[PDB]
Amino acid sequence: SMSVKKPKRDDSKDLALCSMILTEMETHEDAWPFLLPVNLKLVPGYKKVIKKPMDFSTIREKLSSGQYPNLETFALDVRLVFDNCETFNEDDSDIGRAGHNMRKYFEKKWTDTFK
Repeated sequence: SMSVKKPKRDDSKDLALCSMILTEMETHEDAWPFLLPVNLKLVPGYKKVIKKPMDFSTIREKLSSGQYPNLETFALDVRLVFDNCETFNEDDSDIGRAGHNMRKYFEKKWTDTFK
């Protein structure tokens, strides 16, 4: 509350550490469905169904340009990429499986870097 603060968690490396995590996601062999925005002209149903499209290149641009106020807003966009994928793709598809693998990969890196 006013003039009453919890001890200051050092957040000065968060930008660099989120960039490293994102690099590792970008270079994973199962990243290919997620590297670029889904082409809304060429993928029927996507535009209407997925209210907030997100992809790694869009996260990378947002990161590079100071559009994440904090590390939680960054994790929300990464998770959004996987939640979108689950909304649109059957679990038993190459893309569906890619999404589950990537989310697992991300969540471990997140816990190990920050928790």
